[PDB]
Amino acid sequence: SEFEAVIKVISSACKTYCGKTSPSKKEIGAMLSLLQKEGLLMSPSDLYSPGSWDPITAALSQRAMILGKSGELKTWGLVLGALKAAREEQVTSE
Repeated sequence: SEFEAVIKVISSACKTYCGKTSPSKKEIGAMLSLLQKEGLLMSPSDLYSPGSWDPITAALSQRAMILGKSGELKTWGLVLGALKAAREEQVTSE
């Protein structure tokens, strides 16, 4: 389904643009599903839009501060790094 396809795209991007630090597919899935739970994303593909990136950081930051749950924030740090790197690579090539 779309959820699994997005996890696989993100995993691949992370391998290319992070490397050794890459989060596992289930960690990416936990982060993505939590963001859906909190209403930040409708479709899992909404994560790809640069317009969602600051809202996601804010929400996961808030979760760490209020619940002491920072796992998803750490995963996002890696995912966002890879997404920014990918976008920047596309920008400079285009």
